[PDB]
Amino acid sequence: WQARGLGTARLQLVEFSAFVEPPDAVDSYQRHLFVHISQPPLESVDVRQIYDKFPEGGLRELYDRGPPHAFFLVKFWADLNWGFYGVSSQYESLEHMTLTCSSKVCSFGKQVVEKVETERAQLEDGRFVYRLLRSPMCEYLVNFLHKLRQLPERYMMNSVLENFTILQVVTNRDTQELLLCTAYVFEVSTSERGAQHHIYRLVR
Ligand SMILES: *C(#N)N1[C]C2=C([C]1)C([N]C1=[C]C(C(F)(F)F)=[C][C]=[C]1)=[C][C]=[C]2
Repeated sequence: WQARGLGTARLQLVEFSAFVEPPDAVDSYQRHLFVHISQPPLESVDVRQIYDKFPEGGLRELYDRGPPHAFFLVKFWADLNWGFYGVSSQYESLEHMTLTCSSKVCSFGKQVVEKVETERAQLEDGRFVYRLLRSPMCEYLVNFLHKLRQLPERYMMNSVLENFTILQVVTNRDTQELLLCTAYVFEVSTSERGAQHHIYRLVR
C-alpha cells in the first residue's frame, strides 16, 4: 500500500517543472529546467528530521492532522546555468475536486513568500486533470536564482540552499482536507549534469 510515486490514490502528480525561457525564445524556442518531475516502493525519510526547516502552517501540525501517506519529500539538484520564469504543475485524480495549492518558500525555516492558487477539475479520458501551467515565478524566487547563480563556488550555493526550503500543500478547497503535502530541499547540480530529484515518503 506504500506509494511508488509522488501522489495518493486520490491525487497523483503527473508533471512539475520550474523553467526559464530566454527572450530569444520568441524566434527559436528553448526551455531550461531548473527542476523537473515527470511521471518498487519509495524510500522513506522520518518527518521529524526536517521539522527545523519549515514553520511550526507547520510540518508538525500538518502531519499530526494527516493523512500520513500524503506527505512526501523531494530533494532537487537544481540546474543553475542558462526572460520568462514559469512553474508548471499538473495533477490527476478520479474525483471531481477543486484544488487549492499553497506554496510556502522558507528561509531558515521561516515563511518568506506564500503563493496560493485554485484549480478546478477538467474531465479527460475518465480522468480529472488539474493544469497549473506556466504560472509566473514569484519575483523573490527569480531574484533568488540570479543572486544564487553568480556565486563563485557551488559549495557556497549548497550552503545557501541548505537553509532554503519550499512546502507545498494541496487541499480540496470544498472539503478542506489535505490531499498532498510535499517538502522540497535543494542542492545545486554540477553544470554538466542537468536537473535531478529523489522522492521520499515522509513517515513517523
Ligand atoms: C513563488 N514562490 N513560486 C511560484 C510558484 C512556486 C514558487 C512553486 N513552488 C516551487 C518552486 C520551485 C522552484 F524554486 F522554482 F524550483 C520548486 C518547487 C516548488 C509552485 C508554483 C508556483
